[PDB]
Amino acid sequence: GPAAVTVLGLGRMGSALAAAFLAAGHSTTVWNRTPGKADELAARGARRAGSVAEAVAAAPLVVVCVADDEAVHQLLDPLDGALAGRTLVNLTTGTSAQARANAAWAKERGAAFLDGAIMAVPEDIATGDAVLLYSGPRDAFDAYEEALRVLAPAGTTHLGGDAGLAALHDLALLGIMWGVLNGFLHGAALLGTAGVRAGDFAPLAARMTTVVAGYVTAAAPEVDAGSYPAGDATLTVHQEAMRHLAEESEALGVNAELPRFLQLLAGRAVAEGHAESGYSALVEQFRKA
Amino acid sequence: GPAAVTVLGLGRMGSALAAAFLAAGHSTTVWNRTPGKADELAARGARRAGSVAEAVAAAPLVVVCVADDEAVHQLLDPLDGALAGRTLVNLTTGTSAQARANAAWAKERGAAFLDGAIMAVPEDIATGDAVLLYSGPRDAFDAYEEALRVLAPAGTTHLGGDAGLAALHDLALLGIMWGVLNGFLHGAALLGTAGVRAGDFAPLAARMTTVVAGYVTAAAPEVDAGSYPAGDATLTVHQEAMRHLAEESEALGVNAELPRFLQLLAGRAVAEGHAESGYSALVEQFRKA
Ligand SMILES: NC(=O)c1ccc[n+]([C@@H]2O[C@H](COP(=O)([O-])OP(=O)(O)OC[C@H]3O[C@@H](n4cnc5c(N)ncnc54)[C@H](OP(=O)(O)O)[C@@H]3O)[C@@H](O)[C@H]2O)c1
Ligand SMILES: NC(=O)c1ccc[n+]([C@@H]2O[C@H](COP(=O)([O-])OP(=O)(O)OC[C@H]3O[C@@H](n4cnc5c(N)ncnc54)[C@H](OP(=O)(O)O)[C@@H]3O)[C@@H](O)[C@H]2O)c1
Repeated sequence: GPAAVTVLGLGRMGSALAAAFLAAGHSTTVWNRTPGKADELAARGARRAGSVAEAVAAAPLVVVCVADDEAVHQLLDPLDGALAGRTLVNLTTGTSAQARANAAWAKERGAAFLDGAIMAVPEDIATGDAVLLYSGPRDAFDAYEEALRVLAPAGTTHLGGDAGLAALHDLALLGIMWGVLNGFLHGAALLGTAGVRAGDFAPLAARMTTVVAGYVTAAAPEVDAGSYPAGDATLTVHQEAMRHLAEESEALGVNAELPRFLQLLAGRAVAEGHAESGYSALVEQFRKA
Repeated sequence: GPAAVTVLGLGRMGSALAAAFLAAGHSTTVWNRTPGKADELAARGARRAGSVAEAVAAAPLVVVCVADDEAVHQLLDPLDGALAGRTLVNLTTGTSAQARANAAWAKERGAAFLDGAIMAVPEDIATGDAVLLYSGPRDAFDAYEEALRVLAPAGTTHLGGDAGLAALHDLALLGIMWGVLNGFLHGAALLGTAGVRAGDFAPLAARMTTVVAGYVTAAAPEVDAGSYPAGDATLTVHQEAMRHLAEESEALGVNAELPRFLQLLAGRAVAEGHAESGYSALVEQFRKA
């Protein structure tokens, strides 16, 4: 049947995690530092643990979702041997270095450790819009995927054994989001000088975004190969259009810092001999500090 | 019946335009500065004009596709009485300023003017994959829509009456492309430090991209209303994640200039008083030089 699970942390997001486990039929034990945040869950069937030690002893799967890594260790460091044989899933926001250090710490204490990144707001937990990324030993993920997937039934993803991968993928994916939104908003500013409503630009911008998803998968093998054929446009052609975008921005009185930055990066690739390479050659500029 | 059409310029793209008109059954007159580029078009029924003047006299719809605005200028400027009653469609890459000047110039010579932006490679002309954006007086677009759509049968769009709109839309849409691709390549660099192959990141990055296409249309009403509710994250929350991405880049030895620039832009918005606004508030600083 459903695995027993413990949730440590009943903030907005921890509470949503515990509610999802309970609604899916798991025996759910909950704990929070400050009393008074567990009684609705208890009334729905959760076990209100009397202490951290009881909570951690209650289930082989311990999901932690608190403010930061300092709080995680305030809760878990005083435990003496309680973690041995258990699987710790840390959904607290942290860095890749914190996750890798936590993996070593947990291994010393006999626990399996998965670091997770929640790509969702609390209200979207257990919906098809949620994504949760996991990293750490695959055997622990496989053992508990049936339980963990109730938090993101169409979005539960194991990335690999390096515990730092979740944090890094989360940030990398947000980078794509910021790139899209900046392009939309800068474009909306540019077109706004000609009276164009952002809602008139948006369907074209959204379709472009969808099209460029295919460019992403097309570029990946070139990155891995270190070989960057021009395909449909050399970096020279890209850079010229970048220059044009900057010059139109300056002429029309909107901010040109974004296209000038794009042009800077492309120019560094051209300076290293990639005038006739495809856009994927810019990966070499991103690897260099 | 299919309108007679003239194509000026038989480079890689002009040749594809002429071929498409011919295949669709239009009487097609062609001209190129250098002879010997129209043999196959002529075998297919193209009428080879001996001069620009003869070409413009042959058909009321004149499609121009040469290297740049200087070339368009050298072809058009000697024409006076020849242009009366014609509709000039300029598919040459150029600036919004040049397009607006060309519209006014043509109108004083008795000719209608549409500026166009080809978002396609030559081999995709006359396929469902092609996109062609047009701008200029709508009466001319409507008069020749049946002819023009042969070039992009599922992707022809008239943007508005301002002749400069096509150039601006093309560049704004490319800005979105560069945003996605830089986000992907920076992410690939960052994850590369952990041994992640770009092809293993790519499915996640592409899924992200297709999801964020929906964020674009969600943001448009906020831009048009000048109202920027936080939604799922205030600018403070965005900026903190941006800083995290920069710090991970720095600590892992890859380039951090992109996340630091993202941080700069978001901080520009926060300094205007938008700490608690949503991301669409960034449009305001994109409007400011
Ligand atoms: N949209 C989101 O909310 C979202 C999305 C993705 C990830 N996350 C992550 O989820 C984690 C929790 O966020 P949240 O929204 O639930 O935050 P929250 O509503 O502020 O709750 C924070 C939780 O951390 C606990 N905590 C703080 N300091 C502690 C300590 N020293 N010892 C023990 N517990 C401590 C709090 O306990 P008390 O009740 O005793 O204060 C509470 O359970 C964060 O790392 C957050 O970044 C949140
Ligand atoms: N993928 C693409 O190719 C693509 C995509 C979108 C837009 N475009 C745009 O389409 C336009 C043409 O590109 P293309 O690929 O066809 O370039 P191309 O193969 O280099 O052909 C350039 C054409 O311009 C003509 N030309 C140049 N200077 C001239 C002048 N001073 N007087 C008369 N004719 C002149 C050339 O005539 P000669 O043969 O006599 O040299 C030739 O017909 C450009 O503005 C380009 O940016 C191209």
